[PDB]
Amino acid sequence: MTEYKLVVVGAGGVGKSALTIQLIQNHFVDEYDPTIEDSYRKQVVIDGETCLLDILDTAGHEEYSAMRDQYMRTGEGFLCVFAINNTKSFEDIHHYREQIKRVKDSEDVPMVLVGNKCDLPSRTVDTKQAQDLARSYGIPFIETSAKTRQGVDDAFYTLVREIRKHK
Ligand SMILES: Nc1nc2c(ncn2[C@@H]2O[C@H](COP(=O)(O)OP(=O)(O)NP(=O)(O)O)[C@@H](O)[C@H]2O)c(=O)[nH]1
Ligand SMILES: [Mg+2]
Repeated sequence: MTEYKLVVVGAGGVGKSALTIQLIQNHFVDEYDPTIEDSYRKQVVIDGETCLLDILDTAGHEEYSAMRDQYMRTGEGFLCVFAINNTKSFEDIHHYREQIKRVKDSEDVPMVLVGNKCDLPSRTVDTKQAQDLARSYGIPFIETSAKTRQGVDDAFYTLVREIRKHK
């Protein structure tokens, strides 16, 4: 079986853990438990191909680290997550994309742009804004909610398809 090393990045509080736990456990976590570094595993069938997803869930609030660069470098593909109700998180996406391109030593890294918390009424970032950004990067955009489960499977599955397209 083919294995894919996925990493979930994005600012603090955006729902990185909630998305992963939703994928793995079919459970919504309402509590905020800040992450340092957690790893998960799941077998799935995508486009009729079985695979083993290893998912690295990261800290949103983390300064410079060689250790961070180290675990990031193992990544084949990256979910770049912002919250649609959090404008700074969305502006932060640049930082993450630059960080990824640095550590991977490449301009062509499988990535998906994920706009989470779409269930909240507090939208500050428009879809068109996120679509325009993704397009500029040449990557997909998916809207998600870790609460309703909208787009969750699709975010990860799409990342895998992006990985496949790359190789
Ligand atoms: N309504 C709603 N709340 C969400 C959604 N995703 C996450 N949350 C909430 O947002 C808070 C932070 O989520 P969490 O997954 O812990 O964020 P994180 O990005 O992993 N943070 P960190 O970088 O600190 O580990 C939690 O209270 C969680 O329930 C969503 O789609 N909808
Ligand atoms: Mg987390």
